[PDB]
Amino acid sequence: EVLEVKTGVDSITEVECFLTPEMGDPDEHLRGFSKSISISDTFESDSPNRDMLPCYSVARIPLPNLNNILMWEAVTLKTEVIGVTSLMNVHSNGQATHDNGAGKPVQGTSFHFFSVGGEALELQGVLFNYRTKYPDGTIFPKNATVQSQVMNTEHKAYLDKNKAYPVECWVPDPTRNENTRYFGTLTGGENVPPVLHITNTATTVLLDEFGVGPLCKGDNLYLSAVDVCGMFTNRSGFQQWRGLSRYFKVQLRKRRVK
Amino acid sequence: VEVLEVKTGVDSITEVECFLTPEMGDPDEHLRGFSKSISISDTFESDSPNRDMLPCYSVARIPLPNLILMWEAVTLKTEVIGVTSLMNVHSNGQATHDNGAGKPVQGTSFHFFSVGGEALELQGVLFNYRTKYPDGTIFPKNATVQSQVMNTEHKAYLDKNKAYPVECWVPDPTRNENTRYFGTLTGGENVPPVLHITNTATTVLLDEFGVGPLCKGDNLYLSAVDVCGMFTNRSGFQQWRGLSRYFKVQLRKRRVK
Amino acid sequence: VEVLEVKTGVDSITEVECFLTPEMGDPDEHLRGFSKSISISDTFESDSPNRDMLPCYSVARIPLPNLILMWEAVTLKTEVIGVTSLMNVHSNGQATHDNGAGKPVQGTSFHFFSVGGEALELQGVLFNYRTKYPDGTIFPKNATVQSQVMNTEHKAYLDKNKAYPVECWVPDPTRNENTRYFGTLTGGENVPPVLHITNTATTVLLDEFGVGPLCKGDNLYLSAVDVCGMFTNRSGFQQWRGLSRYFKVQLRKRRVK
Amino acid sequence: EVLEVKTGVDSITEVECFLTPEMGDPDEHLRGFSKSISISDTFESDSPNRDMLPCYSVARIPLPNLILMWEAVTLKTEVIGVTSLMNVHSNGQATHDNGAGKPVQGTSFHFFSVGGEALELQGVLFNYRTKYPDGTIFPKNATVQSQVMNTEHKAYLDKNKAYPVECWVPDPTRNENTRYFGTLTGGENVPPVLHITNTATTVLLDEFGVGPLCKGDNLYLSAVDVCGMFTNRSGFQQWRGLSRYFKVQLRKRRVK
Amino acid sequence: VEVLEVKTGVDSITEVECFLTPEMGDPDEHLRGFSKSISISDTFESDSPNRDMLPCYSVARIPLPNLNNILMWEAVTLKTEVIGVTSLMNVHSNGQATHDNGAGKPVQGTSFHFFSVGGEALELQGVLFNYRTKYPDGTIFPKNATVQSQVMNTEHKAYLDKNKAYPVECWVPDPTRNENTRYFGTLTGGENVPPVLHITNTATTVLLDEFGVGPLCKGDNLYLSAVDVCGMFTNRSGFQQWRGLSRYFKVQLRKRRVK
Ligand SMILES: CC(=O)N[C@@H]1[C@@H](O)[C@H](O[C@@H]2O[C@H](CO[C@]3(C(=O)O)C[C@H](O)[C@@H](NC(C)=O)[C@H]([C@H](O)[C@H](O)CO)O3)[C@H](O)[C@H](O)[C@H]2O)[C@@H](CO)O[C@H]1O
Repeated sequence: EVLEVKTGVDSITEVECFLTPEMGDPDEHLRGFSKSISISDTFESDSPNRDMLPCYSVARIPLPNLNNILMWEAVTLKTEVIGVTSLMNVHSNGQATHDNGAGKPVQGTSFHFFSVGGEALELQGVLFNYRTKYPDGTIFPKNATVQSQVMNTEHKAYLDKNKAYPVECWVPDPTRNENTRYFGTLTGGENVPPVLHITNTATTVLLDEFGVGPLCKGDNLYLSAVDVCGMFTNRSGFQQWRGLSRYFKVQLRKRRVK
Repeated sequence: VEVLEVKTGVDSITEVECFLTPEMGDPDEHLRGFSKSISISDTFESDSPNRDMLPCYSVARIPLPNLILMWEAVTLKTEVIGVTSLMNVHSNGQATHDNGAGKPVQGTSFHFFSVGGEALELQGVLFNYRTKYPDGTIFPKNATVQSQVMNTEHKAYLDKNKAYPVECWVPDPTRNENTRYFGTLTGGENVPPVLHITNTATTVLLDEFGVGPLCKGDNLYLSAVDVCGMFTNRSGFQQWRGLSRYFKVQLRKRRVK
Repeated sequence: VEVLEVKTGVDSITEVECFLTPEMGDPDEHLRGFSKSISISDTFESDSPNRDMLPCYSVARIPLPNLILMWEAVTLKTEVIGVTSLMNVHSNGQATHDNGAGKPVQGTSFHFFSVGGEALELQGVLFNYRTKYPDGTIFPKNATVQSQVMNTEHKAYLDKNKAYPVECWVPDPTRNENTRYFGTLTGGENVPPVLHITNTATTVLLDEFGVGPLCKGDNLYLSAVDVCGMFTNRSGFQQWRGLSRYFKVQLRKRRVK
Repeated sequence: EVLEVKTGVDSITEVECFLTPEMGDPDEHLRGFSKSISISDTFESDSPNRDMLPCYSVARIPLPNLILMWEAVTLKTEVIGVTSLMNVHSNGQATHDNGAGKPVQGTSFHFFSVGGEALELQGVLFNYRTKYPDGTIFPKNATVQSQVMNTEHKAYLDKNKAYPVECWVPDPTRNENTRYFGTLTGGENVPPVLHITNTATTVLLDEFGVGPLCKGDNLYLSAVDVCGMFTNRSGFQQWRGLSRYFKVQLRKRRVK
Repeated sequence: VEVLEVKTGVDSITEVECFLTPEMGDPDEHLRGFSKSISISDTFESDSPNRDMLPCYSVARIPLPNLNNILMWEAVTLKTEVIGVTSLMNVHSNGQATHDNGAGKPVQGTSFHFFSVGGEALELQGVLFNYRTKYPDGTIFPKNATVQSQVMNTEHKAYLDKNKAYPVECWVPDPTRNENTRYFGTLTGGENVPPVLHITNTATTVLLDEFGVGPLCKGDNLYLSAVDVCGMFTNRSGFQQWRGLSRYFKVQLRKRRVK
């Protein structure tokens, strides 16, 4: 039960940070990239390596202790993808688009996703191929059945660990997440162009239809993201996912609850 | 029905929340959510699709708490479930070029949902009136060449799962007064899927008189199609790929005469 | 006419609901909704399309209850009927690559509709003024080279079905005071059809003075074109494919002097 | 000094007309097309022929003789003949074996303006060493700076079939007494997207509630509607343009 | 800075109007507005771009009427426009024919369109596609790069305080700073991406923040920044060059008292 907002100078606070992408980081020079993608011979034999799998990013940000029951209420978000212009590097071991041409820029399938919540993002598992063998060191839908290719309600989890939950197996659970606001776009196809807007003049309001934002349990704010921008194609044609960091600025206020 | 006032009080509202699985054809025990690979007849006359190559409309009839009062559907939140699964470009796909990743799901899509107080009303329209639709499907009967544009004989209710093929039926715009429907067809073999997800978006189901669908016999009807595109295998064979759809509907008690 | 007050009361409103079938050329008894395969002239000057290769504007004139009072058209709901039929990619199509599904309908599209209290007024514009338009169609006569850009002699009324070729005529923006019209041409050979359906969208037909089309002689005129794109067969021959359009119009009685 | 609007029966008027495109008109049969486009052998030798260069269209429309001035308040406009681009049977290049002709497509520029005096132009050159042909009005004394901004290149759109589209844009440092709108969509496979309706009005009033004030009782209308390129059987490409409809409502306004 | 009332009166508003020229690299005396042709390194380690192959941010510091009570000029509105959009219709100047007998391939592919108005220099954060890229002499670039610089390294902070210097590909606006600037940009990537460029003199952007305050011009200087890489020009032989265009700015300012 939600009561009144506290006012006064001490009543507001602000969280500011960035979440780095977790694309797989196949070697010490390739932070922000995945391993080159290879294709299994069959559905049965799909067995991606961990460094080939982009994962959800998450940060748990402690807020000023509030231990009347008060909670921090997240009200507004400003967010931005950081380093969008890095994708103009078309002179770095890329594949020429045509004889004597510049390198093929990063493109193809993208997923841009962010959420703000008063607890961990709740996830539902959905598998493209239920017979995929997910690698050690990732957290993936377990006891998969063919029904996992459409909906298996056993696959419930919390986004509670960084570089662990592969993007391709998990989505926000729309049956839960009442105390989180999430937003995402998947743009598919191998040739889709990245379209990335930046400005410091856009704010998202996080209040629901009753004027209540995410309420931070135990004084923690949960920020989550995925920004798979597309694939980089190298000179020999191997393709790697490329990700970028996401900025978050969230304003919170103190709210009394019963 | 003459529509009178809304009931208030804590008992006066209820909520339905569920998901509808897609019915893309399910050609074997490992391929739920996919169709059979798509083949092409040599002529219009010989068009004879397998049942498991034809995606169908999904429908769920949701019983509501027993109630002259009727449940009125006011708001919908909906969402395609599992959008990220289409990032699996490593599973038996066709490389886009030498050493490349697999071609992702792409091509013709149909995304559709409806909320109604009775079954969705369908009108039959055939691409090719001589198509032979297979046993187990419910399809436009006594088809003529006029069925390729409009034959008013082809009326039906979406009253059964895995039955009504997507390609030969649409919502009947001459009926459906007690239903709200929304759909988009995006055609072309290279169309990129564009799938948005959020829990912050609500659709209001009220018509221009402030009246939502009224649930006859205390049943709410949900229907959906989410054909996302085609998956292309190593050999170039293509299968429709679908995803489940979440519905959350809020309803209120309304008195009627 | 001075336009005076709207009449109220039970008798004072009416509704029209119908569908217009597309007129794409209909080359044989099995191919309603399709044009003949398109062939290309050997030279610019020898362009001579056959009648069954030329999509035409559709038009219906709808009698209203007999009534100075005039029926005033206030709102429109409209929808393309049978959007899902374009998922038939298994019927005499051209494979998009080896073992692939059929190339779906795509390419140049024109979706157009109008509602008026008299016939839609047309202005003729020709791609090529030396085109020989075929007998049985109504086309810009006495064409000159100016007809490729603007020849004000080419005026007509859309007063006949299966007659006015889409490629020759557009709504005349210098006239049509008593009609509301809306169209989109999307050109290019691979453009993807994007077709939205819903029963929740209404267009208001009133002008800036709050006045809708006034139906002369108690007739309402509906017009449409819905060339969705081209179908490509196995051998690569291409034909226009069209679909029917639904109209629901609400009208009220208006007094006039 | 703008004062009040005059009301009453006599105080409004309306202009209605069509501007034809000026695409180059390479022969007596080819009104609305350019000459087939050829490509120079090098950058320094770029020398387009006149009939290969689309130009800005302009009409100066006399208004009822009137201190009062006609003030332009609203505009309805659209491209005339959009359906003509469905002719894919007229000696085009087949998209594939047995296919229909390739439709008009590729780079487009759609532009219109309404002003109480001639549109003011600023010159910018893709390649300052382009020799523009006799019979066109082009930026003079071009330098390498003309490729980005050379403020010497100022002109008025005061003549039809004369100012090449590729050389000139509206001058954003001027045109206080004009409203202009344009979109360039570039790329050889760009599909035309053309909307028509008689239900859309553009308001021409500025933030102070004042529209273009017509000097000398003349209204200036300008347009470009390069819809794309038509590809002939043999691969040669010509710009194709279409006419634009204008309807402008004007009201009498007192001025000091 | 405690922001107080706006001054009114005839002498209390002013206007700045100008154009920023693009800085694409200018590889020779005939190629203002173009980059050098793009070449591709065989490894990430060996990426060493020449200066004239690297587009850079444009910046102008515009002196305002002197105000030295403390008054500061406050930027309130912006009109802006890319100048010369129609130049991209030159498909006849030694381009690569799209097909036999066809016109020249128009400028297309990756674009970045960006503008900012601030009361002090735009603040930048460095991000690198490839941390081992060696940026050339005469450019100002992220120093002491590490592999973390490919995603976020907070050491890479700078001010856009010099023209023809800050390469577009390694710097973005720093979202943790820029309180006294309003910035807007769009990256559209992909080699076949069609330029879509709108021009009009009827559009205005309001520069006021959620509290009604616009950029306050420190030292009576207005900072304008821009990038307008429109795509690439492909010549006959297939070599590709970036092509940019100038940007118009008209900014209205008012006098604002501060404590
Ligand atoms: C009947 C036919 O299309 N024949 C082809 C020849 O045209 C072609 O030889 C080229 O012809 C050129 C001039 O002819 C055209 C053209 O550019 O192709 C013919 C077009 O139909 C015509 N288009 C229109 C709308 O009128 C076009 C136009 O008038 C001008 O381009 C205006 O600039 O002219 C020219 O002489 C070339 O040098 C010549 O190669 C041959 C070989 O490609 O194939 C024939 O089948």
